[PDB]
Formats: sequence, structure tokens, C-alpha cells
Amino acid sequence: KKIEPFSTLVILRHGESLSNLNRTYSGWYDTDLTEKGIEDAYAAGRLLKSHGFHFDVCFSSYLKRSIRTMWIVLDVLDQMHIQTISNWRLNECHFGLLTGMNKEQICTTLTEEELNIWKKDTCLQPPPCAPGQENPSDDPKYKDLDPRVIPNGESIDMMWERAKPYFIDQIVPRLMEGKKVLIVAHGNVMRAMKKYLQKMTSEELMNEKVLSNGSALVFKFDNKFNLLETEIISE
Amino acid sequence: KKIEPFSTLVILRHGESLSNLNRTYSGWYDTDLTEKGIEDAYAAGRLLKSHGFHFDVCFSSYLKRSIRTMWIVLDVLDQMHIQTISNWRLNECHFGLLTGMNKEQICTTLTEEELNIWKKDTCLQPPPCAPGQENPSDDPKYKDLDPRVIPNGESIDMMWERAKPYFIDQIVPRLMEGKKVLIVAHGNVMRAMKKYLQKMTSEELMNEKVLSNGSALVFKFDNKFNLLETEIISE
Repeated sequence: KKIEPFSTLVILRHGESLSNLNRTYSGWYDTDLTEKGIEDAYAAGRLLKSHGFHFDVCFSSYLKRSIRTMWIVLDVLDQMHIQTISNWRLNECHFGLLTGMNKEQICTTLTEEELNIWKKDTCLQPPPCAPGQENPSDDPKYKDLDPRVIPNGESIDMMWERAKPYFIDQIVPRLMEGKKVLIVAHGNVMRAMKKYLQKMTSEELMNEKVLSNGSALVFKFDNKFNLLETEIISE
Repeated sequence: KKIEPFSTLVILRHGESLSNLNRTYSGWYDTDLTEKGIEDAYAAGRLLKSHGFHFDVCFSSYLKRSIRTMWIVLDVLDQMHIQTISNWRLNECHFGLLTGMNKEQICTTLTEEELNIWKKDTCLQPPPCAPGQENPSDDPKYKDLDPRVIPNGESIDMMWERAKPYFIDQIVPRLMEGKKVLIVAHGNVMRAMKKYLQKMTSEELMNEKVLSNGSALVFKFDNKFNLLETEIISE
């Protein structure tokens, strides 16, 4: 038998989306799961069930690929009744002009020095959506957002600047009360949360490899919210 | 063009469940949607979309047939991001001993006079689950419930006694703030809510025919929460 931690945070990357399959940046673009991405969500649900997770609450972004993955996972876990919370502050970076582009054209758009910052750091900010470009933030779901908080082109640093207050104000307090929390996250959001919890720097984070779709991080905490262990579980 | 009401409450019956297909009482038993029931949920989603509903929040019970219907409907509406709340106080009656029985054996169990109260009124209370009977309230999802609030055999009156405080305390205030609310409900819960909002008596309610799976009631209110109109929309 094993000792259970005081609280647990599982962060799961959502399954493959259509933009991911097309190799095109999505960001706030609301691309849905593919057939494979749906099977990724079921596989992640079976993965979490075999590890015996029973969650008290689940968090997702406003993006369908995150929400649909969350619903499938809870379906597999037989926990469809638990509190689910969706908030735009957990959204992936708003890629602005890069929204919808092939992930290979950015070598053309960016100088060689700029490309180095894009992959090795988190401070490079994409330019805003061009005139006439379909801006995902114009979707009616964001109509209640204050225009001054709506991003148009976000570096990973800027994304974390808006997501961190939500993490600290809504998610951390539940972990401090001994809750088991699931977050179905986007790749960059998960990386930022890992850097914060483990006290890494930007360079170490981008050195690490990206977790495949459906892979999960498990953070375990004691009653003082000290980090006790990080595990990577994957299909 | 038409005048929009100050607030709107849509109550939708969930799709066919396996217990409904088998013609067996479910109550708190957590029977899931059949293939037809899933298509009922998609059809109800298309029905609500053609009427132009944009909801601010959705409510369901703790039962999977309600929750899954809610998720499908929001999927069709492209409103998967909206606040969803699941609460056991919106659960169907706990049928106690009758849980799992064929809906035809109750003629044997009940005297002829008792059967008349069962169909024409709402005050008849089923007996509790028998020893050794699988009681749905023993499911781990109710472990945080106070044992004194857990029902074991509920008349429709008793069910409404526990659901009404939740309706008044959580749902009505949102309608009074001009919200559009969706509730994916069970048949008896929807009937009780209709009786309360329209100020009917128990006898008139049970005289009315039951709404088919996937049919919806639309209540419209002004800014004083006076009932302006009730419509029935169905596939």
C-alpha cells in the first residue's frame, strides 16, 4: 500500500485537434478534437482510472478541445457529476497574426534570431490579427469580457500573466483544502504551470520535451502546499 | 420581429434511458442513455438551436442520463463553455423498493386504491429499499451528503420538498437577474416545477399528459419574475 498525499493536481493535455493534425497554429481558434483526439481522451480517461484518481473538481479553458476532453475523461472515470469549471483565463496563447498559419511559415515570417527566441524562450510576442483576419476573440462567447483584458497576440509570458492569477485565486485554494483537482490544459499552459510549481526558469522549461497528447503530470502536495513529487503518466 | 422576455427558463426532459426502454423504475439508479436517447439529446439540441436560445447557465441532476443530455445539447448549441451545475437535489424521486422493478409489477404490489393515488396524485411514498437491494444512494458520489438528507423512498411531494429549496435559492435568483437558464430535468421534477411556476394543484398536474423524451417547456418572465408565457416546443 502507498501513502496518499494531502492534495493532488493532475494536468492532462487535451487530445489531437484538427489544427494540430493540419499543423496549423490555433491558439484561441476553437478547433475541435479529431477522431484520434477523441480516442486520446478515452485513453487518458482509462489511464487516470487505472491510477485510481477520484477528483473533487475539474478545470478547463473556454476552448472545445479542452472541454470535450474533460467530458470524455469524466465519462470514463464515472465522475460526470463532479464540479466542472471553464474559464477563458486558462486558454492557450492568443496567436494573433499567426492564428491559422502553417507552423512552418513562421520560419519565413521570423528571422533566424527571432526563431531562436520562439523555441528557446517564452517572451516573444506574435503580432496582432491582421485586418480582415478572423479573430477568435470576436466569437460571441467572449462578449462579457472587458475589451481591455482581451488579448491580440500573446507570448507565453503574457498568457501566463493572465492565467496565473486564476490559478492562484481559484485552483490553489482548493489544493490547500485537500482537494484532488483535474485540469485539462493546453500545452503551453501546462508548461507554465509546471515551471511555476517546480520553480524552474524559462530556459530549463523550453529545454524539456513537450508531452504528447493525452499525457499527464501529477503533482502531489502536503498540507502546507509544498511540492512533494511530480510524476509523468502516459498511455 | 418579436419582443424578448426579461428572463427565460427552458426545462428539457432527458432522452430515453436503458431503464426507460426496459420499462423499469430507475429513480436514483444511474441508468445511462440508450443509442436512441443520445439521438434524442442531439434532436433536442437542434430544436433549441432553431429557436435561437443562448443560455447563460445550465443545471442538471447528479444522474448520468441528465448530465449526458446536457453535454450533448450544449455541443449542438456551440455553448460547451457555459457554466454547468449538477446537484443531487434535482434528482428524480428515490423509488426505494420500487427501484429496478418493472413498472407493471406495481399493480401487484399496490392495491387498486393505492394505484389511483400513484397516478392521480403526488403524495404516495414508496417503501424503502429492501435488505440486500442495491440502493443507488450508496454510490460513492453521495459520500459527502449528510445521511439525514439522503432519501429512501420518496413521493413526488417529498422529492419536490428537497428540490424546491434548490430551485428557489440557486435558479430563481439567476432568472431575476435576466439570465437565460437551461435545466435538463427528469419527468417528475419538470412536472413539479411547472406546477409551482403556474400555480397549479396536484390534481390538475397529474391530469396533464407527460411530455415525451426530448420535449421542452419554455417559461418567460418579466423583471418582477411574473410568469408571462409557457410554450411547449418538441421535435
